[PDB]
Amino acid sequence: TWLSDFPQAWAETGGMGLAVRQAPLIIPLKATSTPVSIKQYPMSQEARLGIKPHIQRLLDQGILVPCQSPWNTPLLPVYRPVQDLREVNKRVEDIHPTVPNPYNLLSGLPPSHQWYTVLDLKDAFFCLRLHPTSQPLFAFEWRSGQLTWTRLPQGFKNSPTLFDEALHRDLADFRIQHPDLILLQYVDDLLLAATSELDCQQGTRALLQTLGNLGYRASAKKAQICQKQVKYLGYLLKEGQR
Amino acid sequence: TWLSDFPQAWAETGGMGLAVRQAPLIIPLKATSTPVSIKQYPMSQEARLGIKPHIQRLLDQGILVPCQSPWNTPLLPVYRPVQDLREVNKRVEDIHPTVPNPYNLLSGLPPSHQWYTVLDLKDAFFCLRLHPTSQPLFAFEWRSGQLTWTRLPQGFKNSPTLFDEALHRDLADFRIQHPDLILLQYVDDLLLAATSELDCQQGTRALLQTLGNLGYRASAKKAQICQKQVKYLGYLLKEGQR
DNA sequence: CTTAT
DNA sequence: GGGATAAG
DNA sequence: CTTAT
DNA sequence: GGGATAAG
Repeated sequence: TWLSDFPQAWAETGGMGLAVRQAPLIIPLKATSTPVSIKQYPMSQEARLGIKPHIQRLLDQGILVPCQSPWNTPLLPVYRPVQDLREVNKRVEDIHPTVPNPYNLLSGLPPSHQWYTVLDLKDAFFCLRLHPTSQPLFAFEWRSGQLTWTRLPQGFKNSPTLFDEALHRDLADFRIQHPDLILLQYVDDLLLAATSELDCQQGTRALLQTLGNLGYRASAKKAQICQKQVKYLGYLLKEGQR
Repeated sequence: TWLSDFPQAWAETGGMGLAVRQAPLIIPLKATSTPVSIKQYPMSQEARLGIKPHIQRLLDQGILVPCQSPWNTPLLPVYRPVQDLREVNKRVEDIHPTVPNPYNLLSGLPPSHQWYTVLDLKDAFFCLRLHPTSQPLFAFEWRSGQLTWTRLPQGFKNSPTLFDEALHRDLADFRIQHPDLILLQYVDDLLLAATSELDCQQGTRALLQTLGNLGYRASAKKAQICQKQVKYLGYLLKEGQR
């Protein structure tokens, strides 16, 4: 099956990802920024007990580490943690947004290619390491002491663009080696298109092999493999329509 | 004095005006209009007693007359009567607004003419008769029976423009007979300008003579006669400035 | 008094 | 959207 | 919890 | 202008 033949490529079997070819990211601050330290508003026991097993799993995975930082932003009770990074985002230098909008992205899908595979990458931002100099930016309090992220965090304003650019670099060779395949990238949402079912099969095997090798992980549960009709970015792609 | 020499021209001495050269005005309705009859909301005794001597004076002057009309609009308690003519105005055909705005009107005052007389005409709209066919438009209730206006009423949307146009017709000959005078008309607010005090004096006498003869009446109390500096349309005209 | 802004 | 406001 | 719309 | 709302 597709699962057993690519155990490294699937999140279900290959473990948490880590983009091994990507240098740990340095996050430049705006020219005038200084650290901001916001007090953690006290969390109810109910919310703390809800968040706790997630924090422990992230610590075990090395995605969170203890630290002491002049930066601090609060965790919200939503349970699983959401960080209010708005004051950090204001202090980080802006980058040009290079993620295309889905409508324009789908224009690059010609009617000759009608065999589709759709993959979504699991915990995509966590696959990108943060440089130790930038890790303290994202610190928060956990009860006492601070923790921070060693990977690109949720809620950081530049994570979608940085991830899209990183995966484009890592898949550039795949594109060159398979010039007859169409590969659309929308951050962690991927579409591969081919002319024949065989070509889609061969291309999907190469893409999964490459993704796992690079340290990314796709969701086996949600994968749509070598279908004539798939759901991608909120569209139903059928008959070459939409 | 200016008062004693022109007893017909001043409202204080000449009685209520009546523009004897102007045909009674016919007020055209919009193509689809039918009469509207709005119930008089009951008025307090205090407001009725306040309004009463004004109604009696207007009846004595012939400016109000009894009538029966399919039109009716309410009187408001403000005492002296104000009519809510909004539903009548909506049903009357629009006319082009030809009254100039004061800023543009004052542009026509050259620096050569710096001797000024300012007159304001008293009860100006009441000087214009309404044709009997149009009188029922403006009916209201007075306690029981209806009254209506035999002269152009306050609150009617076209009264300023119709009055301005009427007085322009009545003063056209005055302008031709005094080509060296500047005469600005803003509805009932008049400015006469001349080069010398004598010319202003002579021109003011001719203008008052003509106004009284035509049936208009100026306020002696407010008249500014042959001054180098006057208040007109909210401006202070001094040094040829403003 | 109701009604446009 | 509504109540404070100005105006007929 | 705070805060932009 | 403020309270209901969505989002970090």
